[PDB]
Amino acid sequence: MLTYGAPFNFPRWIDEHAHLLKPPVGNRQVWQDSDFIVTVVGGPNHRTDYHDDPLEEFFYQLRGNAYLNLWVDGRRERADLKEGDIFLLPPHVRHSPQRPEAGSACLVIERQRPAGMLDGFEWYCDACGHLVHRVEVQLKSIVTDLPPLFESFYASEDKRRCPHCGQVHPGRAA
Ligand SMILES: [Cu+2]
Ligand SMILES: [Fe+2]
Repeated sequence: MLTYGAPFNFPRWIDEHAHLLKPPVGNRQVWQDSDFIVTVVGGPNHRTDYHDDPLEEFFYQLRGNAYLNLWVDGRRERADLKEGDIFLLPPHVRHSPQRPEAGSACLVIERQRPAGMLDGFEWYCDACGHLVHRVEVQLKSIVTDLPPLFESFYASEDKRRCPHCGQVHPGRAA
């Protein structure tokens, strides 16, 4: 059977879910329980964590502009997602997506991670650049598995404390 239902008009679906593509929800997964995890991410949203995904992430910035803060070759770099851009991020490249614009919309496609293949989430020192804290997670569901991880980082000066220079990372807003 068509487990995932019939085709349907995507711009209309994005319009209809506009209330969810802004704070505090910010994103909406299109189909549930599929191998391909297909999400539309709105804005505005800024964040300070970097994602270490053990699989690739595809992006197609449909509306508005965004950008990814990256580590590439041990160096801080930015990949702009201008409206209309597509991009494929290889495994493990660290990214912290920034989505400044309201009414923006990006198609993001990932794969379910198999048992034993973990995601990392991590934060780096604004002053010296050293890794501050990393947590590895078996990501089964974004909505229950991820916000407590971030919240536990923001609530602890210990987790936020740079082991190189001792500066305490700011937590939620940079
Ligand atoms: Cu990611
Ligand atoms: Fe530091």
